[PDB]
Amino acid sequence: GTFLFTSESVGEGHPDKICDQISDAVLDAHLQQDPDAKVACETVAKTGMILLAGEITSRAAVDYQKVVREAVKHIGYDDSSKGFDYKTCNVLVALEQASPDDQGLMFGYATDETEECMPLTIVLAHKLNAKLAELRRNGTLPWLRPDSKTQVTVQYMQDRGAVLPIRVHTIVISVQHDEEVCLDEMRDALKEKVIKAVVPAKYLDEDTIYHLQPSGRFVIGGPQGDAGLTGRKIIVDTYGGWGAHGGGAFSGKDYTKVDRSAAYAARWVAKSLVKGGLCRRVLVQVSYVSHPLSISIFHYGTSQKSERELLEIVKKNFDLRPGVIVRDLDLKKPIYQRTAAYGHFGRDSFPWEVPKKLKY
Amino acid sequence: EGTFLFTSESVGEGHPDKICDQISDAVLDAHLQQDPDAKVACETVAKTGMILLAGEITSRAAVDYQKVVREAVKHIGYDDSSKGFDYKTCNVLVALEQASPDIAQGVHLDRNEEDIGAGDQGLMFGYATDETEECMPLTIVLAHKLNAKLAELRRNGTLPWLRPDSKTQVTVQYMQDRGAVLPIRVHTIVISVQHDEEVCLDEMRDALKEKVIKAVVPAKYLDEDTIYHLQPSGRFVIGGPQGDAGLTGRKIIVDTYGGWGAHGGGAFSGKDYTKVDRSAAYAARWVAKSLVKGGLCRRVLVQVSYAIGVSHPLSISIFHYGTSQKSERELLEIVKKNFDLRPGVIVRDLDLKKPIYQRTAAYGHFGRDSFPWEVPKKLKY
Ligand SMILES: C[S@@+](CC[C@H](N)C(=O)[O-])C[C@H]1O[C@@H](n2cnc3c(N)ncnc32)[C@H](O)[C@@H]1O
Ligand SMILES: [K+]
Ligand SMILES: [Mg+2]
Ligand SMILES: [Mg+2]
Repeated sequence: GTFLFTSESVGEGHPDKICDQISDAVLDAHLQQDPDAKVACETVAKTGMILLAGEITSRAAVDYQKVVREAVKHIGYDDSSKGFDYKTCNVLVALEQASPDDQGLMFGYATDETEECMPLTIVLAHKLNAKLAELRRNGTLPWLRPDSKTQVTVQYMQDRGAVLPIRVHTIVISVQHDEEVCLDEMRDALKEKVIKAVVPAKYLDEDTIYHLQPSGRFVIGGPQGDAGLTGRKIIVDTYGGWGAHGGGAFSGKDYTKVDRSAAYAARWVAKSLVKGGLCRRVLVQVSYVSHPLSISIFHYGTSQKSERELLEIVKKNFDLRPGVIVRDLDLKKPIYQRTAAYGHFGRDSFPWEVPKKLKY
Repeated sequence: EGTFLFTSESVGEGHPDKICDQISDAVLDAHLQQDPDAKVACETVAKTGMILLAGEITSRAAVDYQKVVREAVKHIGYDDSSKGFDYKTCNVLVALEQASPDIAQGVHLDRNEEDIGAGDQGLMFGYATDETEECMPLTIVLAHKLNAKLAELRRNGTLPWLRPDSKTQVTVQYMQDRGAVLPIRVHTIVISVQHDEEVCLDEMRDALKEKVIKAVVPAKYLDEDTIYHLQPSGRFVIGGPQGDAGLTGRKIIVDTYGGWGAHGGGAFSGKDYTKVDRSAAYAARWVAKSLVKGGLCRRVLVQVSYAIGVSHPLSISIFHYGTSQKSERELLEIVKKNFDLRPGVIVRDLDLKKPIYQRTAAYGHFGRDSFPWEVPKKLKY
């Protein structure tokens, strides 16, 4: 009675994530000037090209040059030797901006297996990419480049529906590098200076499988290696394969799109229930008229209470009308670029990650 | 054990996201018809008056991209500016390069058919369920089949005022049974479809209920209380790309299990078999259907995972929702004796170098009659 489970994550310089950041950077630029701006911005990236397409209703007037190039500068693509460069890339704008003059099924999920209230597979996957970026920027590993991917397999057991992480079974890391460092040195660095500094020692053992630079070469990367598009990392963005997904992407959409804000809300509910002591693992499902059509709470058997009883607690403590959601969570503020890498869930930076006290 | 509600969505060929998925695979088919070993990774972008291709291709084939793209827009049904898009007069822009030499040395160069490494890392899921002969959730089968009937009646002349863009949503009421799910009745149906200027809504809502819903949803799930939302936002004369943006790989829940099971995040369209995103998801579906159709369980989830350059899987997991005599560990062992989930062997069993892929790009990749991953394998145990 044990099982395995896997999740991936992706660095700031991954081509799909580059577009998620540019998309949310534009949303922030518009909101900074017009709190009621309406945005649906798609980004596309390939060798030498950043392209902006979509619709916007907004009083603002945005410098898309400074917006795109500053973000590419932050990510770290600044020379042709790296495959991309913010000073010399082509910035094409096909957006349609006007002056002012949906429904769905969304999911929330939470698990008491970590402080982040998130599956250990994805938490670890995210943190490894953050560590790569941190050692690249501070000088510790100057051969590292911005494009990276990680994935983590954990061996678990059950206990009345809750999941208990036993060991890390397999870790993958592929990362774009410069032309001077050799293969042995890279695999050594990845294990000793990145993995061992990120994964708690209790999860590591002599049996753990390492696939470090498995392709054997990764000089060509970024958009030159692989075309990038907004909203192509929706599982990296959310629960790593756990829980569920209704199917909408987050980046480049404003708060009036229920796909984003109601999804955040459902995470908020799920995290509140677990941290409130009511269950150890939970799925929240909101069906969508401003009041939601239906709500069901699946606790996997980890609550003394019944599922009817939890619904009652939820209804007595929360108002999930998109209008009210937007007020309580403060979603008109320009804080969206921060969400676009390392996951929108399980970071102690955002309003929907602060649990609510439940009076019942 | 107690009833609940679930909804799935589907979209028509003329929805801007699905346009991109279809073009991507039409480009893949063009290449495979000439070179079965072509490596293709084609992304499509769609917006007011433009189709753009961006991505990577290594192929011995010669392809006329303008011809391939415009033919598919015609096939979809956009031939005039009054519909919001015209294949004769749109802008087609091409940014397609060779695949990275770094990738190729790591994956395929100097290796056997069976021993080619995975094209990328990632995770993927298979799902199946005895609630239909299709072995698919009823919510998503119905939503897809509604969009199929719409395109059928539009194309053959039965309702010639219909246009290419549409969205459907189907809500079903369910009860549990020892972990399995039992579809009882349909609670809500929602349909918007693009139409010609010259038709009235009243008449249109009537054809939708009578020629479309009634001919697709078995009568047993239809009752006095079933809520119908037909053309709920009124007239819908202009559709597709016009005033809208769309991308390849943006309808990945629609493409698969309509909210049910799980997803790993890999898009299907525009990718040849060496992308495990496609090949391994197709195989996972094959496994899951075989386990259910073999009588070994009533509902099942299957996970796999890969690392770039490595042929073998990094992990395999089976979840039966409590619907089996045998344990989950017992079911894993049966899978391991019966299947070889190396991509260089999946290609052979499912025949994945054949140019069949434009068919998969609307109305779901699963629950389809003729696709190889839907013919269940007889299992030895
Ligand atoms: C490997 S590619 C897959 C598809 C690719 N476009 C193709 O033409 O085959 C996707 C991701 O893998 C990572 N990657 C790119 N080149 C790589 C290499 N040589 N080795 C390992 N990973 C790589 C990048 O982060 C990239 O975003
Ligand atoms: K890509
Ligand atoms: Mg991608
Ligand atoms: Mg992926």
